[PDB]
Amino acid sequence: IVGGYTCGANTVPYQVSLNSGYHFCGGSLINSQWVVSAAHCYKSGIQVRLGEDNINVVEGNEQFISASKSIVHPSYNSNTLNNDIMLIKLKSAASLNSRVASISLPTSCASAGTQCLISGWGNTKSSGTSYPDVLKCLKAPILSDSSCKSAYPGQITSNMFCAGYLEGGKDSCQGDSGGPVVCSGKLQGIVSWGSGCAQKNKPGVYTKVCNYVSWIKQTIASN
Ligand SMILES: COc1ccc(C(=N)N)cc1
Ligand SMILES: [Ca+2]
Repeated sequence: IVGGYTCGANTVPYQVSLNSGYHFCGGSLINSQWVVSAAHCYKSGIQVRLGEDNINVVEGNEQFISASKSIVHPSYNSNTLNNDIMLIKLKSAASLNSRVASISLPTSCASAGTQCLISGWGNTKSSGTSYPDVLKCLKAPILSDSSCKSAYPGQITSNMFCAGYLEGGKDSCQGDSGGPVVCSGKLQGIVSWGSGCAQKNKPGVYTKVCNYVSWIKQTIASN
């Protein structure tokens, strides 16, 4: 997260860290046994870390639970990042409390102008590299499809939306991948891609979760 703020410990209780020996992606807890992330975060040997603030220090609210199964969206295209969404089933259900809690799936797609909360442990610099140990937050609006398409000609599908600031300075970044965009207490987006980080006229692009709710619900019901 570039140009964000320190969320505060366990203020974003649905945020997960995907760990393969190190943090490599975020995710969202959507019920006690399932995490939603980006398909570009796929790998084998994932440990889901819930209840994190400082990902380098055991602070006492963590749950570390191995993945039993990963399901990449059947139509994920790694070239275009269309359908950049993946489900991860936990080996055992998380213990839900005020600091580890699921986020609701949307019943409706959020409109342009809606203010959302983006969070993650990704890079905090637009030039060079500085990875924070504590969770960062950014409030950002959803941009119009026309501003999103104008920023990324020929690259925005109906399964993507832009959020952030055309002026730059404030964006998600590498390491925020797979993390949540929460609007009005519902998961509306997944950190997917962008051209650099926090660049002028190059907002963040997010998987449009509201297009995937039937796939998510049907998948969870049968797995
Ligand atoms: C490789 O991951 C990302 C994720 C987000 C962004 C961005 N929001 N600019 C860029 C690269
Ligand atoms: Ca920790």
